[PDB]
Amino acid sequence: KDLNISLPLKTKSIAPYETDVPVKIGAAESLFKTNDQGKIEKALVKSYHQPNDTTLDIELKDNIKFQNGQKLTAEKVKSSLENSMKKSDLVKYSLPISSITAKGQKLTIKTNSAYPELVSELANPFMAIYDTDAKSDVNQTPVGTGPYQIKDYKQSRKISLSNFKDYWQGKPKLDHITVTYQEDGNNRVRNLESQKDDLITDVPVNKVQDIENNQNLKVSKESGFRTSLLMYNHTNKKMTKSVREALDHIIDRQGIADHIYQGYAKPATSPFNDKIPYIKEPKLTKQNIEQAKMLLAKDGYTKEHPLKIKLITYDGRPELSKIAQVLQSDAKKANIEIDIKSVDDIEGYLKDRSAWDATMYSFGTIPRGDTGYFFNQAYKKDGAINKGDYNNSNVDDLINQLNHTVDVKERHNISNDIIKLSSRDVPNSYIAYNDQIVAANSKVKNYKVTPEGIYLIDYRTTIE
Ligand SMILES: C[C@@]1(C(=O)O)N[C@H](C(=O)O)CS1
Ligand SMILES: N[C@@H](Cc1c[nH]c[nH+]1)C(=O)O
Ligand code: NA
Ligand code: NI
Repeated sequence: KDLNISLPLKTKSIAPYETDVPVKIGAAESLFKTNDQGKIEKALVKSYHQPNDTTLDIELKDNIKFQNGQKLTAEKVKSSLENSMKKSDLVKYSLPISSITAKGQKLTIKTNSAYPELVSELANPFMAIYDTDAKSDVNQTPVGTGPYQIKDYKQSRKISLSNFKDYWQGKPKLDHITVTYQEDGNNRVRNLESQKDDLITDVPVNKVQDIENNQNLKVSKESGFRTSLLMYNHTNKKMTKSVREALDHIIDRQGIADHIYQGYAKPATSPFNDKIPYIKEPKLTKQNIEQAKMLLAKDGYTKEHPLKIKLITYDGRPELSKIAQVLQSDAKKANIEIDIKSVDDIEGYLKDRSAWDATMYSFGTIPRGDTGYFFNQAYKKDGAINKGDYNNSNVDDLINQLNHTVDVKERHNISNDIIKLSSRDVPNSYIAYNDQIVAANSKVKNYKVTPEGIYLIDYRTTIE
């Protein structure tokens, strides 16, 4: 039983602290997880307690081994977390840990002050546990506790995994897994249709009908918590508030949702899906080309002297470049000349902030039930996913207050305050809350398509 998977968004390093792919493909696990309904659960943890607000006491399960046969102990968890914190800003900024002590299966994690979201962020896949004493490169073949061990990695191309027979939860159902990267969603579907691959993610919405028609294949949709957007580069002085507001008004969100996503998305306002009951969304921006033209006039742009925008896009999320095309067309009516640059390695490209004005983008904005992760990583300076370097001290203050706020209703309140204040800045233009669409050979069973948009393979995934 060999499973062939095709994924977009090629990786360089596949250290767990560099990408969620090891968790996705069943190689690694974090201390906590979210379940099918998106709620935080103990995973590797047998018990935990929080005797005060600066102390987290954890007891690990006693029956868990890494794929090399080494026991999962508190010392191994300590060294893993500490290495990940040292090696990744994302991890570091999500885990304000002041000290860790360990003995046997118990560890104690301390902070300097109350950080209510610490436990939640220990379910983050970037915090997955690996063996720091493994005598192999963690960037190529990390050793985890998951059901499938990474055996070979051809960088940016292909990952080969094998059944870890002593996997703690159950004997995994597949013999091998082969993961190959393919950025073009139409190619991913062709690969599925030709049986080159068995399981693919991020199915282009215009191929959904074809896959539904095909009795050899099946489609799963899940509304979840991913948001597409137009992301602005705030380090470029020409990307003023008026320019951001103008572009916000050239977007037709209802049209994009109806016709580009073909109803597999809802028009977006804030970063966060409006399905979440406590979120107070800002008002929906409706396309207004005349308004955009007026906003650009404030900056001196005219038909004779238009604004020039370099807009980056990428194929991985198939609808993004379709949005870019209609943005380009409509923007011309508002005296903006957009040049679209499609790139193969989007994060590699955006690292050079001299090379772009704006980019199509996609965020997992609330993977573990709380808005804090997104605010800290996306809206704070040097936040790990803040590719356009948005920062506003007034927003910072509220985020900082949020981070120490224990009462949940008060967190919801401050969060809505952050949404309201930041929305005035147009940090990004959030376009759609769009479904994750996964497709597979009908023989492939028990993979995950759940709202957090991270998990896929577990020990029950199989071929029948
Ligand atoms: C910015 C981020 C995202 O899509 O939310 N990119 C990576 C991902 O898609 O997993 C890590 S988090
Ligand atoms: N954050 C973007 C780009 C990316 C590349 N790899 C992971 N993410 C997305 O999820 O589409
Ligand atoms: Na990224
Ligand atoms: Ni991403």
